[PDB]
Amino acid sequence: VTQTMKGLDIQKVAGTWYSLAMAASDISLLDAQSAPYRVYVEELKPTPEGDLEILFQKWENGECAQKKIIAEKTKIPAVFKINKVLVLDTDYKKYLLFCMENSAEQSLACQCLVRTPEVDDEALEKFDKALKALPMHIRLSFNPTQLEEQCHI
Amino acid sequence: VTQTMKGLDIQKVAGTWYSLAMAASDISLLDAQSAPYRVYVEELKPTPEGDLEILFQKWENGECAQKKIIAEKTKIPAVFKINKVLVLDTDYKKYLLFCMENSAEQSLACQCLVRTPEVDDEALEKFDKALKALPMHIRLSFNPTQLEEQCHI
Ligand SMILES: CCCCOc1ccc(OCCCN2CCOCC2)cc1
Ligand SMILES: CCCCOc1ccc(OCCCN2CCOCC2)cc1
Repeated sequence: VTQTMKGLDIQKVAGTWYSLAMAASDISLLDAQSAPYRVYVEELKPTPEGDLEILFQKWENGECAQKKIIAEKTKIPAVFKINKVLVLDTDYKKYLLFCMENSAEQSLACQCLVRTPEVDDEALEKFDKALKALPMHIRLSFNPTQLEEQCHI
Repeated sequence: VTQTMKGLDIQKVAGTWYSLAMAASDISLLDAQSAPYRVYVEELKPTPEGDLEILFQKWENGECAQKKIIAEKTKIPAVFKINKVLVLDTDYKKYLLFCMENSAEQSLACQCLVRTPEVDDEALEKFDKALKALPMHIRLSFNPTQLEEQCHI
């Protein structure tokens, strides 16, 4: 992935997000409710020291679990460590595009986050333009009804 | 779906095809190996009377089953009945885009078929342009290795 947000202000991504669309390099990363990168973002809580705490949902044992993780800051403002989290682009008000990647061929998953339970075509376009550069083999998108549901059921 | 192939010559789609990409209106139509519209085209055998016999693979009971169905012709050369099959576009030599649709909100699945076990970017573009008009919520694509495998494993 060689798109990062120039001049990311991590404090300003704080609060409510909706995982509107997801994509991944391998179908097995997103295909089942329990697929490893099938993670539904709920809220981003950046620390004063500039780390990013993430609240998300995960279908684990036939159940929508609430989960909590801290992404540790790096020397690059748009890159955090868990396995790396890269912030591609955000207007802070509406949408945020991010990817997660490991080290191996690498696993890669990217989401289009939006602030509201609405299909934002403009954001989905930017998400698709960003993905053109990337070797994705599965893409998912969610309707407004599903965005208001635990684990988007 | 309001894109059909003008002047389709069904005889000329005869032979070997590869399901390179699939998309559907609902994630549950494609998400699992056993999802109902997760069908891998192998060969099209059009009848003299102008019907279309389809050989495909389907993961059913933990197994890649070989399956056989006849799509019956209609008054529209680009539309067959099984549940309707619509042929969107084909250059006969390289690619064929088709959709399958039921009657209800309708289930809708579309594929980009190619003649060879190769990622055809030009065909994938035409597939994506055709899908822009359609309410798809899952997209899959397969690599050359998977195209040579039963049920694309
Ligand atoms: C600003 C970008 C937001 C990043 O959001 C996330 C980044 C990584 C995530 O990783 C989830 C970790 C995968 N496992 C899921 C099952 O529980 C253990 C962790 C989740 C959200
Ligand atoms: C030229 C267009 C090719 C159309 O190819 C197909 C059209 C419909 C298909 O329908 C599959 C029927 C769904 N079930 C799968 C499990 O066995 C029963 C049938 C398969 C290929």
